[PDB]
Amino acid sequence: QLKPVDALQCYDCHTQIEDMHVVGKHATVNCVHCHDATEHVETASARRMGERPVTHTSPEACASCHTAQFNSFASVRHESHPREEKANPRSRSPKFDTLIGAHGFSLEHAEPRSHAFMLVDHFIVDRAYGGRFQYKSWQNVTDGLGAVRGAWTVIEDMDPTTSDQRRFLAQTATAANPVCLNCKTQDHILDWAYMGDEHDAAKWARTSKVVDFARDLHHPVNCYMCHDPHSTEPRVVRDALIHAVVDQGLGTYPYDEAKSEHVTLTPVTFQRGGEDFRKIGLLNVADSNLMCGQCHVEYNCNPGFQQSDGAPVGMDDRRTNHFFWANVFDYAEAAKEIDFFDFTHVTTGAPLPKLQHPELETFWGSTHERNGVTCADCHMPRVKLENGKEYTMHSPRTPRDMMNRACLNCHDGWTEAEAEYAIDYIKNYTHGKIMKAEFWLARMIDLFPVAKRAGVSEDVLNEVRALHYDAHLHWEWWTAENSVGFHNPDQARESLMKSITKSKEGVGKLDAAIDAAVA
Amino acid sequence: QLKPVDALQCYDCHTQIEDMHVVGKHATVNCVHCHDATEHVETASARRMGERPVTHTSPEACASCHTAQFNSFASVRHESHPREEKANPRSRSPKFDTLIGAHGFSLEHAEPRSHAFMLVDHFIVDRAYGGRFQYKSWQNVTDGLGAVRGAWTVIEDMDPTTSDQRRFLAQTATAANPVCLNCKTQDHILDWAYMGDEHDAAKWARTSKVVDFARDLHHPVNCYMCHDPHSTEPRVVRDALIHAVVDQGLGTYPYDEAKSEHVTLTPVTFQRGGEDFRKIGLLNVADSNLMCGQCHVEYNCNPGFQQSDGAPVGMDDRRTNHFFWANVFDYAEAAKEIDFFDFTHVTTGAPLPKLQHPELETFWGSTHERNGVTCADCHMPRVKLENGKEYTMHSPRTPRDMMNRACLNCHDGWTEAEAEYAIDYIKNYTHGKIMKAEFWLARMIDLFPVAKRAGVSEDVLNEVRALHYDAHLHWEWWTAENSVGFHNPDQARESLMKSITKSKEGVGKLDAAIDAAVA
Amino acid sequence: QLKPVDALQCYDCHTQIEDMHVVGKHATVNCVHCHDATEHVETASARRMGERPVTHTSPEACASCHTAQFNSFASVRHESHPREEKANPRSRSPKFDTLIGAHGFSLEHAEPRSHAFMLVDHFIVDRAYGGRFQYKSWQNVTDGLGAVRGAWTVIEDMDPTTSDQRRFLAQTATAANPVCLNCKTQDHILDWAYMGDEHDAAKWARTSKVVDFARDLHHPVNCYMCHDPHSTEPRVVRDALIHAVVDQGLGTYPYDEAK
Ligand code: HEC
Ligand code: HEC
Ligand code: HEC
Ligand code: HEC
Ligand code: HEC
Ligand code: HEC
Ligand code: HEC
Ligand code: HEC
Ligand code: HEC
Ligand code: HEC
Ligand code: HEC
Ligand code: HEC
Ligand code: HEC
Ligand code: HEC
Ligand SMILES: O=S([O-])[O-]
Ligand SMILES: O=S([O-])[O-]
Ligand SMILES: [Ca+2]
Ligand SMILES: [Ca+2]
Ligand SMILES: [Co+2]
Ligand SMILES: [Co+2]
Ligand SMILES: [Co+2]
Ligand SMILES: [Co+2]
Ligand SMILES: [Co+2]
Repeated sequence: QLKPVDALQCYDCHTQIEDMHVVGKHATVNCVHCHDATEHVETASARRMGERPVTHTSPEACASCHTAQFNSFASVRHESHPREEKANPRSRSPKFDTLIGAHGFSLEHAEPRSHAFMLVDHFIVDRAYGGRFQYKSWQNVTDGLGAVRGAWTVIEDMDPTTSDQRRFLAQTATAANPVCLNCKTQDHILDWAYMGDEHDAAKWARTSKVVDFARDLHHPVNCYMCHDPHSTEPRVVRDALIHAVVDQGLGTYPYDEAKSEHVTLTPVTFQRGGEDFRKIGLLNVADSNLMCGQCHVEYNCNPGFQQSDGAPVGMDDRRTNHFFWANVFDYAEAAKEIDFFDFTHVTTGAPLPKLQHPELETFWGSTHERNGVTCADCHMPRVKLENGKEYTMHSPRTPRDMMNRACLNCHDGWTEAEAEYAIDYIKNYTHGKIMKAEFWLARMIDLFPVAKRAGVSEDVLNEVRALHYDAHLHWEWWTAENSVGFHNPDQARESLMKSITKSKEGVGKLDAAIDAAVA
Repeated sequence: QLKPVDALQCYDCHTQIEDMHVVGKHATVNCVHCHDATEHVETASARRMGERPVTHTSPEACASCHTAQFNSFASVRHESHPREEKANPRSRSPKFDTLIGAHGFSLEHAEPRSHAFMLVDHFIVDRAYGGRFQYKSWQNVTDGLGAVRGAWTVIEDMDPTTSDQRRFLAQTATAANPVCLNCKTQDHILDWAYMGDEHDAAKWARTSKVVDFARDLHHPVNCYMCHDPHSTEPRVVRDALIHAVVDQGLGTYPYDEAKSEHVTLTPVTFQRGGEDFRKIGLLNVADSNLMCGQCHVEYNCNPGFQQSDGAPVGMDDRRTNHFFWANVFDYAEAAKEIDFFDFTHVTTGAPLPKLQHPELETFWGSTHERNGVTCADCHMPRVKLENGKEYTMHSPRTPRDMMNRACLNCHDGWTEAEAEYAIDYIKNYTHGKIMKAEFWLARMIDLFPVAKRAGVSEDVLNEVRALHYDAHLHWEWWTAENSVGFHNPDQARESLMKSITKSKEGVGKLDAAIDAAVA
Repeated sequence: QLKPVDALQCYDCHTQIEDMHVVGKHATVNCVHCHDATEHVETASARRMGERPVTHTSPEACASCHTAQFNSFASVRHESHPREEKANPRSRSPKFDTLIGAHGFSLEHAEPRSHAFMLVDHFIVDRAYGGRFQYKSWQNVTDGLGAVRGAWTVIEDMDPTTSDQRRFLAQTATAANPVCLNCKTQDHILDWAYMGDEHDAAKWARTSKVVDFARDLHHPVNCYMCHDPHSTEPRVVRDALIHAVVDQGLGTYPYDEAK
């Protein structure tokens, strides 16, 4: 078993760690729990690392003293439908194949499931690695603890001998790139420079061969993503978040300057060979909006194209690791500020944004957010125990499972059935609007080939392409966002109605132009 | 009540029956349980039947001594959604109406329900008899025991005075023909020659007036379909199965020669007037894959057309009673070996196969099949009794109802929730691919009229018709097959990805040709 | 918070502990979790204790690293009928009043309930302290966690000004004595010589005024009754059990020599 190391001896070189360690709730916790540094200590200097110490990045490294949190972390909600495709009449976006066209998400876009699986599902989804990585067995799909212990215990590589991205199954894509992994794992936290910049000290960067990167990575949503392992203090580690909030001065709540004062990120930079290498953002309070917003946001983590000139924007460019940090109504402008779009629709020829789970930016300005509610209040409350220390659950999930804690504690005039009914009322209403936005956008899209083939002018096409951008944005936001309007029902409603209005305008212009063209 | 007959007196003429009867577990069971042969005995010769003895073909004939099995046989799973149409966003094939076009299945293709109803549902489905046969009352839909006792106790004929197939309701078809009945009933087992050939001794054949045939038939999935009534030994009786396995030497497991040695059918032929009339296939072991594969397979039981010359293939031809006996990847070649296709798609003009429930041929080569699992292991296990003789259940149904017996006995590291989750993971994943295969195939189909009307060449159309055959096959297999991928998830995945690839190729060729044509 | 102490400094005078500590699964666990020894360290020599260091005996001292086991330890089984008298047709011994006569158990012998309550129940049962100690409230009967955290947070002394064993209610007995406590708590583990012999180093002994001893005791069935806190290894601490196994020569399984 473990033998404690002489922390003082570490502290002589590791002065920032000493400052954080000696003062927090891990003061008595020895380095050997998370680091094997014997050869390091024998070989390091004040400036050279010497032999690289091992850092244990498994969530299980925390389990020896925080079993309750680890067990909850690893737990699996079976009722979260697994590997359920959204392009599906039983799911979020029945017309998705028309709307997203040749985009990578057309190869597969499943609904989310439990956190334990995030890195595995990233590796094995059909859009990510050409089908290179597969569960070793269909039995393994249930194994949340296994996944937490390491992806490669439950999945395997169809060709360990090659590192190129290619299709191993016909209907897959190779959309993954190294930026993705930042929202699946932070095993690479010491191997990745801030933003994924190429860096002397970084094994991995935005431009790495993702298949090689993938093989170096094991655990989902590491515990230290939200808790500093040295001081225990709440933090974020996600580079693009710290970039938005601190570097670009946008604030933790970019729409609330007073709240951004009350909730803060304090950057801490770590160097390698005396140059800035990595950063964390220490939270002044444990605001889970920011912890969860490391991932549950709209982002670029993919190549794209410039709005100005159509030029590709490849992984070398920092824009491929970017948090827009903007609500649905400000998003188009935020994408313009970085001169960026994701894809050209294969049918309409319209430059389009690709929207991914903007839960936090939807949550901003909602009644609940305005009243200081955070994600964890509804998705990751404390357990309730008649006779025990009530720790925080650590696998976030629908409040439906825990309504007394999630809703009924603040809404005590309501029964569980009532609080669910209120949920369903909003989701149903919103879902309805998403289906209509789909109907109209699909109708618009489907009219494009008719227009083109009828000889409708580029001028008209171009005007409908401009409409498509907003029609798309104000639709996809909502199939991307996983609350089906619950997080911000009035915003979902305005925005989806805007999508519809844009689409109907687009359809009207195409219909008129086709009509004139044919006559 | 019954008076036993002198079996010895029967045995003098019935030497094959004697051999089977005296040696098995029915040695003490008198003929009068299943036959009323008094006038027969008085009138028969060594060669002429004389007066025809009555054979009791009701499953209830077995109930006097096998109540437990009969009751289970007659039971109704209420949770199997009844008369649920597959061409339906809530079911298997939302785009089915586009994909199947004018095919008979477009009038109705409901999901399966409990075995007790199979003959009734065959009679009354909208595609079968033009709506001629109807439940006497909508109350009767629940009556599984009634159906087992005789179809005509719960259903009725809208016009007993005529025997022609015609529509009694506007949106029905008259797809039924006599071959169908072989997978619904074997009441006609002594009235139908092997293969349904016209025969002096057969009242009924492939070419009979199906409405007259229908009225002669009463009970579903007769007990003796899987058990020889004389010896009790496991068997099959379905002619096209015995044809594939024995006559054509394909083996019980055509993809496993060693397994086909270990599991065997021994033909037994019965003559009439000294010529071969009917056959059964005695199983050496009670392998329910073969018992269930009498019906849960892909087959021809319908007229079609020749691939070579488009000529009709009518009921007179043996190909209209055929088991393809091939997996999805070998099916196209197997249909070519018999120079056959089912229908021309009304929109595309493509010759197409029509696929029906290929559960067994999907099951072949699956992990479970490879490990010697059989259908009944998951769908028809033994009951579990703390204090009773544990007989086999006899109404097959989803293992979800009986997970401890179906899954958890072999998978003891799993909870019920886990084993269901693994099921759902595969069905969800597969369903997703079926929806995309539908999207693409429908898009291909819908483009055909645009191509044709734009003046695209027959050469291009013909090339997309060739793609349609495979696009169709690798789609319909999976909406036809009722496990939604569970029976062979890797095969479903490869095949559905092939369907998609073919469709996308088809769409690409039509788009290019239309574009060139218009310019 | 806690600031670790230099354990190597401790080892300089605590070889017996070092030998247990450095070898086991608590090698990395600092003494400060369970001891306050700052003044001890300032004043001690190898031959002189100096200031007595504090030893934290709360099961909650272990909950910062073993919350799951602690929470389970504190849990209450509501189905275990509480305060159910055995001399009772609904219980174990309907004729117990005749059978036991004037024995102290005649004043109350309830069925056992959850471990969390064992010290509390010992203090408040009618046969033990003459009704001296009582739940502060009948509401307190549910509070397993409060009981684990300290008996005196949920129960109270009817007369803190006197130490004598006497009846406070007419049908009570004063059967409690210091030996009882050994099966309720080991808070007194450093204050009680083996067997409860009078001893210069022992505050408490078999012959102590049980009411004063009661007041010094807080936690039920301490985590360290079964687990050595320094090595983590399984152990027993109960003197009479060691005495039976070792001193009486009976072995761990007196009816099975091989075992
Ligand atoms: C024992 C050797 C531990 C290891 C391994 C880990 N933690 Fe820990 N942690 C430990 C103690 C004794 C405490 C203090 C308990 C107390 O409340 O006094 C903690 C505290 C934390 C906290 C909470 C801080 C708070 O504000 O309440 C967190 C968030 C925490 N520890 C996180 C954590 C992580 C992520 C770990 C793996 C990297 C981890 N701990 C390991 C003891 C030990
Ligand atoms: C943080 C800003 C993320 C980045 C970078 C990537 N993903 Fe992601 N992903 C994120 C969240 C919050 C969720 C749950 C919400 C949702 O839309 O499902 C996901 C989900 C996935 C999943 C599972 C569901 C699915 O789409 O099938 C997969 C397979 C996945 N993400 C893959 C993936 C890829 C390939 C990425 C780089 C191109 C990528 N993710 C980046 C958060 C973030
Ligand atoms: C961000 C998505 C987190 C992940 C990753 C981990 N934890 Fe966490 N933890 C998180 C929150 C929002 C809270 C509540 C904070 C508050 O003040 O309300 C916690 C709390 C803890 C604690 C403190 C005791 C408790 O409330 O349970 C500990 C010891 C802790 N977390 C440990 C821990 C472990 C071991 C993790 C990996 C298994 C882990 N956390 C990840 C948010 C997040
Ligand atoms: C990046 C490391 C993330 C952090 C931080 C948070 N979430 Fe997450 N979440 C993430 C992904 C990639 C997924 C998809 C996982 C998959 O394999 O499909 C999810 C999923 C969820 C869900 C759905 C859970 C379910 O049962 O379906 C919820 C409700 C959720 N996430 C909420 C959530 C909360 C509240 C967070 C802060 C406490 C949080 N997540 C952080 C990625 C990441
Ligand atoms: C309470 C007012 C909530 C707040 C705070 C957050 N979410 Fe939420 N979320 C809530 C509901 C009622 C639902 C619908 C769930 C249902 O069972 O119908 C959701 C949904 C999600 C999901 C998808 C979960 C699922 O359907 O299984 C995710 C991934 C999610 N929410 C994330 C999330 C984030 C990241 C939050 C902070 C930005 C957040 N939620 C807050 C209710 C509430
Ligand atoms: C009583 C007069 C019976 C009639 C009518 C039927 N069966 Fe029978 N069966 C009967 C007996 C006494 C036995 C032997 C019981 C034993 O285990 O010794 C059987 C056996 C069977 C078997 C099982 C053979 C085996 O391998 O275990 C089967 C499959 C069977 N019987 C089928 C069956 C059918 C389909 C019937 C209606 C046609 C039928 N039995 C009627 C007694 C009687
Ligand atoms: C054995 C090779 C069969 C032949 C010949 C016929 N059917 Fe069938 N049928 C078979 C199975 C294994 C099933 C269940 C699987 C499924 O696809 O549902 C069925 C089902 C039916 C049903 C009920 C569901 C429905 O389609 O509405 C009907 C009404 C039905 N079959 C009718 C039918 C007709 C009209 C046939 C001759 C054209 C026919 N069946 C033949 C197995 C077999
Ligand atoms: C094929 C689809 C079958 C139908 C039709 C009938 N039975 Fe069956 N039966 C079948 C199997 C797969 C088994 C188990 C065989 C094995 O060795 O595991 C059975 C078993 C019986 C038995 C034996 C006792 C038992 O296991 O229950 C009997 C007596 C029996 N079956 C009778 C029976 C009756 C009365 C039927 C019509 C109501 C009937 N079987 C139909 C498969 C099939
Ligand atoms: C021809 C006589 C069949 C035999 C032999 C087997 N099956 Fe069957 N099955 C058949 C039909 C025509 C149907 C459709 C019935 C209807 O009226 O819709 C079915 C249905 C099933 C089902 C679905 C049951 C439900 O609850 O929905 C299952 C699971 C099934 N069949 C399995 C099965 C098994 C395991 C068999 C061998 C033991 C078997 N069937 C034989 C036709 C016939
Ligand atoms: C265990 C490994 C199975 C084997 C062996 C067989 N089937 Fe199956 N089947 C299985 C599952 C998990 C499902 C999905 C059912 C669910 O509830 O999700 C099915 C489905 C069917 C069905 C449709 C039943 C329904 O959804 O109600 C049929 C008609 C069917 N399976 C037939 C069947 C045949 C004929 C088998 C031998 C060739 C066979 N199954 C084996 C699991 C298993
Ligand atoms: C809680 C997990 C502990 C830690 C860490 C340390 N000690 Fe301990 N110690 C603990 C208890 C509960 C007791 C009471 C006796 C028992 O066996 O349970 C003790 C006792 C001591 C003693 C007295 C031993 C004796 O002579 O009777 C000493 C000298 C002692 N402990 C020293 C000590 C040192 C130096 C530690 C850091 C290495 C240390 N303890 C850690 C509980 C716990
Ligand atoms: C963190 C600062 C701890 C304190 C306070 C306590 N324990 Fe502990 N314990 C801790 C660790 C890091 C470990 C090793 C876990 C591992 O994965 O190896 C342990 C282990 C135990 C064990 C079991 C050892 C085994 O055989 O597996 C026991 C029985 C144990 N700890 C008991 C215990 C007690 C009774 C405590 C209060 C006096 C206590 N621990 C405090 C971390 C910490
Ligand atoms: C002395 C410190 C004890 C140790 C060591 C163990 N037990 Fe115990 N147990 C003890 C008491 C004084 C009581 C009565 C508590 C009360 O307040 O009434 C108990 C009770 C039990 C029970 C009953 C719990 C219930 O739900 O009623 C059981 C089942 C029990 N004890 C079992 C048990 C086991 C298995 C032990 C070793 C792990 C154990 N006890 C140790 C005193 C003490
Ligand atoms: C260990 C050898 C013990 C001695 C010394 C004492 N008690 Fe005890 N007690 C012990 C156990 C294992 C149990 C549970 C089994 C049972 O008979 O209940 C108990 C229980 C109690 C209780 C609760 C039930 C009851 O009698 O009301 C009380 C109130 C109690 N014990 C008091 C008590 C007294 C007064 C003691 C000294 C005279 C005493 N206990 C010693 C284990 C042991
Ligand atoms: O692709 S991820 O952002 O769901
Ligand atoms: O039509 S039958 O084969 O379902
Ligand atoms: Ca995006
Ligand atoms: Ca067919
Ligand atoms: Co779902
Ligand atoms: Co998504
Ligand atoms: Co249904
Ligand atoms: Co069907
Ligand atoms: Co009781």
